[PDB]
Amino acid sequence: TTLMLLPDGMRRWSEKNGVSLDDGYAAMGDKIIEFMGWAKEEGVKTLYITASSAANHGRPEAAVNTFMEAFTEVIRRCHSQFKFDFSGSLDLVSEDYLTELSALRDKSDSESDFTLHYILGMSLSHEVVGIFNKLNGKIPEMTEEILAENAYVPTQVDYIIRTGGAIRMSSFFPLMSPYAELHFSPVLFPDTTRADFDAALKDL
Amino acid sequence: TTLMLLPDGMRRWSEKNGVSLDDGYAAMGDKIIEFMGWAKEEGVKTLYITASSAANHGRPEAAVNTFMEAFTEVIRRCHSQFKFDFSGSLDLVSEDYLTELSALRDKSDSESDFTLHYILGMSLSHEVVGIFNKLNGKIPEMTEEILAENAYVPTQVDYIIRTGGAIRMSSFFPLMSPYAELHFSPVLFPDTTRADFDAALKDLRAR
Repeated sequence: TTLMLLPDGMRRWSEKNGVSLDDGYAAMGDKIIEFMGWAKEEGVKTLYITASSAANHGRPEAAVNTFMEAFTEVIRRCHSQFKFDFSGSLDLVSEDYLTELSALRDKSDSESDFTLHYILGMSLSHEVVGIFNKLNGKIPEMTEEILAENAYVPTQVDYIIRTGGAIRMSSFFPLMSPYAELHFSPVLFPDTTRADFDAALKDL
Repeated sequence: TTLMLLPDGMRRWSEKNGVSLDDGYAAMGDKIIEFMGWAKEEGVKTLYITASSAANHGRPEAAVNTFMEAFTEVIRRCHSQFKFDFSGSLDLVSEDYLTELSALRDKSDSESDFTLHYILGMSLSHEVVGIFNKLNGKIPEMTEEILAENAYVPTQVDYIIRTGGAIRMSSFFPLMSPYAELHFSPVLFPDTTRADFDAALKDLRAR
């Protein structure tokens, strides 16, 4: 099975705990690793994390770097513990981060039982517009299987967990996984315990 | 407030009532009209109903027919109360039904403040594959404005109501409406009451 995580609520968390937004994302960083561990402990093979929506990259580069850094620093630490890849609207990321995450991808465990995959710049519009502008004129007929091999999410998602209390998919719907089960948790992702995570998987 | 409804739970409904599938669909239609009305004095102006997925049109002809029939029968008796239109993977719909449903929008009240729009054969993969094949090699660059002109859902969706109790979008996610608020009601759609409707509308007008 494969699982997609929508880690949300890190700003609210920071304000709740009277801490800085950078510390909020640091808290997020820690639990992605801890969350990854739980995933390994219940049979997940691929864990997608929506690192960013396309619109989050239209913010000033200051605020964009802080979340790009916390997501990249997770990989800097445990890139031996899994196979790591990224995808998404990479034309909105900065050379600095695609170079470093390309680096960390080749470095990581090329034959583990587990892969951690970041989606960046997620937006269905962007995803589809991009795919079109890059196949346009080069193919006779577009098929589904060609669409699957170009979508931002290359596999089929079995389960999607969205934290932070919003009951909406935002820019993060996986274009080729219609049947994904949705689970919405009101807890801010830095406060996520395994109690709500096992609670999430008690859904059949 | 433009609203999309995903009417689900009619097959299950017929069992609870010991009736046949067609009656389940029959009651679905009856509620649509009744639901429509609530939507209309509740301030929604455009109401999308996910009539069918692309997968539902691979079913046996008789089965397709029965739900197609039931869906367009609502249109037949209520088309003067609203503006009707349809879209989706129409290449999957039968010739005869297209014709009729094209007929009924023309006879629909074009100067009405309310639009009831059926989405048929809905599936993002099918939607995107079709749009690409329509525009492959005939346009310079694709923009997001152009994609919206070609999406199955032409306006942006504010609220999505899914009955039938399943908590997933299935093939019904509206491609250009990311920020649509989602509401899942466990009520099987034929027994959806007005109370039910009201519940969902606050919950969604509170987020």
